[PDB]
Amino acid sequence: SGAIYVGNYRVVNRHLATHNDWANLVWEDSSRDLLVSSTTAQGCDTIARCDCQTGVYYCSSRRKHYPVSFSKPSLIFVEASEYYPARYQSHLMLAVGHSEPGDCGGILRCQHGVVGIVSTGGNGLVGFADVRDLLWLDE
Ligand SMILES: COc1ccccc1CCN1C[C@@H](C(N)=O)CC1=O
Ligand SMILES: [Zn+2]
Repeated sequence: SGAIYVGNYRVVNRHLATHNDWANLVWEDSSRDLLVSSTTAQGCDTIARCDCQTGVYYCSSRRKHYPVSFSKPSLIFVEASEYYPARYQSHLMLAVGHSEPGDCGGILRCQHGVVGIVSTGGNGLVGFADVRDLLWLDE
């Protein structure tokens, strides 16, 4: 689990969104595994606006933050899971790192701010849904 809190937005994995998220919906995209809802309180996270390919992510199944090198956002085939059939997910970045299903939502960040959230993984890989192109999160 986990979310990004920027301005009056809450960014979560679409597959982990709550009823309150759907009832206060701003935007959602199944192909990216992202959903954004509105919040009453202002958040403290800032979004990175950069082309970093190195950063640090939070892994809840280890209670640890790990430095990683990650690929550029792209269209990647993701195996069937409890939440989606096998399909191509867009704007996804891959790295070598530990992950388990409940690690989705952990933040990946660089020197500029939040880059994205854990969305996929298995067998010593972790994938992150990029948010750096979502310029409207800043206004
Ligand atoms: C960190 O995630 C994992 C790690 C190990 C094994 C599996 C996962 C997550 C599996 N997935 C992929 C998600 C998606 N399509 O974006 C939906 C889902 O349930
Ligand atoms: Zn950066």
